Amino acid sequence: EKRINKIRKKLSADNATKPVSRSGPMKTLLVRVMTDDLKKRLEKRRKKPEVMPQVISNNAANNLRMLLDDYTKMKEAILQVYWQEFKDDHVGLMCKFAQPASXXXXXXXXXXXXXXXXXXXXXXXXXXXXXXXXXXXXXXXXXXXXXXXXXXXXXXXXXGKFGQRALDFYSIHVTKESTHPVKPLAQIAGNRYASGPVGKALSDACMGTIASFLSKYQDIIIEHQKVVKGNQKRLESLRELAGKENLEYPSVTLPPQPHTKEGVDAYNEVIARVRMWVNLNLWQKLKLSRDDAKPLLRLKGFPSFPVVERRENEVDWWNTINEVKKLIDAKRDMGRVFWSGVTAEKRNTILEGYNYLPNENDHKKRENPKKPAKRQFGDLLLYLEKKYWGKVFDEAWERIDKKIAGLTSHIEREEARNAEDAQSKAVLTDWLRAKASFVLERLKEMDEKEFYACEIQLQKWYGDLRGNPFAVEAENRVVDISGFSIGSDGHSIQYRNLLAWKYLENGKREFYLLMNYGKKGRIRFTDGTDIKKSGKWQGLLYGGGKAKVIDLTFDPDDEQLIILPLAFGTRQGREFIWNDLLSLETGLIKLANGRVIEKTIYNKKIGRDEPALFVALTFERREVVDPSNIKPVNLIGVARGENIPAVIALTDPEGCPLRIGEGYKEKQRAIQAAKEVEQRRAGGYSRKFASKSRNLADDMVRNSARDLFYHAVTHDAVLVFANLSRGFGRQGKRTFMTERQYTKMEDWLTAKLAYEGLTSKTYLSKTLAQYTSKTCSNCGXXXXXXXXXXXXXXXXXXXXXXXXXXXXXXXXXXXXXXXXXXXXXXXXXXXXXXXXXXXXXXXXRFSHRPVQEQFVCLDCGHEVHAAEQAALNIARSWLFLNSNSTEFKSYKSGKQPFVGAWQAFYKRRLKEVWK
DNA sequence: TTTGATTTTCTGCTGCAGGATGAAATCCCG
DNA sequence: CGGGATTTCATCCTGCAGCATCCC
RNA sequence: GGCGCGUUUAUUACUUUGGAGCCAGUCCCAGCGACUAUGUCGUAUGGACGAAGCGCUUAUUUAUCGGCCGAUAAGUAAAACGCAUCAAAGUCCUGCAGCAGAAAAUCAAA
Repeated sequence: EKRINKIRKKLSADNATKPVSRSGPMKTLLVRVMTDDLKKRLEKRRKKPEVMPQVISNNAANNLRMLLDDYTKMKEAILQVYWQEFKDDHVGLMCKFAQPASXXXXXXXXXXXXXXXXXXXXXXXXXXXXXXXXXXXXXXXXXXXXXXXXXXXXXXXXXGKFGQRALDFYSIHVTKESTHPVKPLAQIAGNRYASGPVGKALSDACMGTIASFLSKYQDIIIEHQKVVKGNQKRLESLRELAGKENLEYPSVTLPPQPHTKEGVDAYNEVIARVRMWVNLNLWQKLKLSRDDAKPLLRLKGFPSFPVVERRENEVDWWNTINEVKKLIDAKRDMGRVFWSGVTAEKRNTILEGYNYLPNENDHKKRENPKKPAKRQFGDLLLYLEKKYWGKVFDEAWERIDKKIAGLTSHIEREEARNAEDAQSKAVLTDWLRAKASFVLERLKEMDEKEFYACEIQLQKWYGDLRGNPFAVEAENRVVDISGFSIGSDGHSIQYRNLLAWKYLENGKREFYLLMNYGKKGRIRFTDGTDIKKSGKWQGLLYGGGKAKVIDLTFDPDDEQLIILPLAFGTRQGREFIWNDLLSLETGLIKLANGRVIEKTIYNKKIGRDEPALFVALTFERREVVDPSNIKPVNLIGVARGENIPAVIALTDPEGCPLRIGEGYKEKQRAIQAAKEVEQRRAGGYSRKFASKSRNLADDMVRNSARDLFYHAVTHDAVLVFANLSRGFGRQGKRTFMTERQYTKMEDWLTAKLAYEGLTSKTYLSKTLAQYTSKTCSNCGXXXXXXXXXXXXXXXXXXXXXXXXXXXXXXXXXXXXXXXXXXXXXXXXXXXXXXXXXXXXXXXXRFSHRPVQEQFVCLDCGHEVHAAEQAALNIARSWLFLNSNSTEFKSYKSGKQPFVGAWQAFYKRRLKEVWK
């Protein structure tokens, strides 16, 4: 009773079905074409299939490769010419891609004391359902709907929604008029593609991508206006130099609002320089806290133009290895007159301070631990100092150029046969940087001028040599199918695709995807009704509005007609190709859009080099259950977390009364431990588990979304989440992005409660998360006041004591927090409260949640898991928001704040109905 | 011993923003 | 004189929302 | 960690997550550690090598044995069958940015 396809047949077999209004919910397949090895994987099983299915017919793959290459070159040439358009008129391109308005009418005016920005912003009140007053400016009414007052009512210069088809792409480049000199069908593709589906699909993809860039760039210009004003306010550190009278000036003038992309890098170099000076002279040398000398903020988030402005720094490996070796052997003989030179102490000071001698690597972890291959050279230098400082440098050079020529004769014999050693590259680069930072120390003590150019050259070469043998080439190539629809003529396929299903021998189909992108016909059709056991070839082409099947006559030929067979499981077919409830060839599910994706899948025998051809048809629903369900006895309190996500508590609607996804953080920390082991040695990633973390995350998210939906439907529930303000995370030092999934569970539960009919108003509500998961279920803290005294506090009611066990190690330490209080209190108490912060010990012991699993109240004396008690309050906070009793009227009229109103609601209900 | 602040090279995962194109109207060519 | 390939065109949503929640 | 069977997820073979089965050794090159230090000995850290179900049939091959066969321990070669071995999930694309991981430099701090 646990499956997700039993709950949907419980939902859609209880209440009625309504057609959708304007659009529907969208799903999609992700199937794979039978390339070749999907036929090898069938003649290796025990039980062999009866009919060997089909493959790509060896000339469909050639045409598909030609189409994908020509499509990617066309899309790149269009984004090139619009990049050269965008680099001249930012506001010109922004005003070009604005939108049409719609088909409105005669609106008002507002030219009186209001224009636009950088041209006569009128006004109207269209949507009279609830919220009206959309601006809708003009000059083709560019819907300039914006402004949030704050400083001044500044409506946006271009629109609020950039659009896809605002440009009318197909009167420019593609058509045979329009002397704009870059026509991608007549120049690059070679005039052999139809100007029907290719031009419109290329319009779809290129205008979608440039509208994405512009609609991000507008918001980023506004946010940098705020951040540049805030950065100009934080040049009160120019006061802090005379506030301490010991620092002269940082001497850096901030450029204005940058607008381009290189202005951002210049302004960020200036903010980086002032931030480096602030950390060097005001957080360490004078020991100020961070909120006394606030740092300058960096301009983050500037979007670049999509495909034209990638990085492309690709270099070979062996040329940079020989370059590093040339730079090292150029400075050898001047590197002898320094190390056989200066003193007996300055050589020891350079060895000691610049991290050469082994500081503490002697802790045998049940052999000594490994060294970072700069201190191996320190051990060798110490031993060759002991047994043997003039002739030591020659004696410690020959045992490195035998460890470099020993490694470089191990790569070059194990790279140029078949394999990649993948660790003996990283140890060669580590040893070359150690020998580099050993030769160059004549420069970093004698004259520091040409050191930093040589140091930035060695840093660029080390970066190339460490990362570049692990970069991925071969980005994904894709070609759009923009719909299946019979045109205005009676029998002609617009957009030139189908979904074939050639009939097989017994009764079954084979589900091909015919593309016909050549500049001819070769696919035509009349109609069909019989199931004759051969190539009936039926088709599904949406004649007009209603769906239809046809019968289709064509010969598989070597001039067009890319015929891809599909290979999907029985589960994808049972869901949405031949489903019993929403049947195709009737109209309840319509197809909308297809692709052909050639992306990289990891093959088990070799590395990741295996491009396979996915298809990904996108399906829209058109039958949807109507809401006549209320779910009374409901109040399921989902209360999300990170150590154990989505802990559940169920309760009756008066208030009176599971650990879904139990072991998840341990698996993710083990996968990150495996990546951090294969990153310390062997500098890259070993790209097998470069897609393990997202796959495990999606498996847990969709399994727990199934479990929440099952517990919502069967126990007749209304899921009450907590308003975690989408995009919530720890965002600290050791948070990997996979463990940041409080938004994705709500997203998947909504996107499975949008499909199968409902909305986010009948099985998914949301309460406030303010002061939940902090109040005990028999008590009511917020303000830990140590105003009362250092022998005791008074807590809520009654009193308390002291005598503690305060644990705040950050090494291996603790206290007792009575002796600590006395030592930081002496015999004055109040003066110690004014000077020192003794509240840290109070909030280290007397705080709730001592270990980050449990929970102890301060007036109850209670102990519950703080997740099965974070859930019985989320369900009791939604029953406080929308239940107008007495104490929701208060905090709404403004008598009491939220904490006092909620505790006066709780301690009124916790004795009456245990709510 | 370990962490502040800049910087060089790679990677993955989430979080936004475009989307999920049919109907009609010309026009050329056998 | 129709068949079939090009070439234009154009759509729509309101909804209200308050200072912790995650974890260290 | 590696290698394979594969069942349930109410016409097919995809992408995955779980449970169960079988192997995890050799200093050949390297890494790393100790030193009796331009190398010797250890350590399986990476490459390269080999290890990777069982059982019932049938054609064989080695050896025992009952007077040209036939039963046996073991291997080869072939197809079907049973067991170990059982449950779940899928909404994509393009484009950026943001975080986080990783070393490696430079200036400093406790």
